[PDB]
Amino acid sequence: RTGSYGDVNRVDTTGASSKSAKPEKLNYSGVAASRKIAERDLQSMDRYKALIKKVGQKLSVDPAVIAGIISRESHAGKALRNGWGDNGNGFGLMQVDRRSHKPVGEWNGERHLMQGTEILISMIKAIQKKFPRWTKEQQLKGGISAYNAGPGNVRSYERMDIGTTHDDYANDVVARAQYYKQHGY
Repeated sequence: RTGSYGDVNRVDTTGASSKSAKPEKLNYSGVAASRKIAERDLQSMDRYKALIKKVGQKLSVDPAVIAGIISRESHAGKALRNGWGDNGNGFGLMQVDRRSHKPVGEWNGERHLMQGTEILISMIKAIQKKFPRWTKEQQLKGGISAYNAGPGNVRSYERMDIGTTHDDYANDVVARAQYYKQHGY
């Protein structure tokens, strides 16, 4: 499923920076690093695969992108403490910020995934409004970056991820997504 927000396969990526790769005990960075990390989360992700696809169907969002976010946010849950991460602010597989949203649902359930994905949509639409001369695919990458840092942070295409966690968030997520898209998402 491509979704209504652009084709993730058409988005360029430089993958995970050293800052993301090191914590995962990898001695290389880049797209292969993103792919490896995603692969490591594949079995756990696959626990949720039919829900992710329901959610992608309902919202016209690529389930691969949802997966890529989950991997990055929570390692498909493996990084959480009883549902929580981000210094106690983030909830669930997609790590919805409780400070600005009212988290709904079980940490690993459909309502949660719907919530996170609606929020993603809202970021993408923000970027579409902010940068109407970008392509849909450009806007998609920006949206994903904004999922981490807010649309305010996106002031460029090529350097959007400056100011995201590890200064690589959308690049990493896009690579993860492109991986999952090849693994049944």
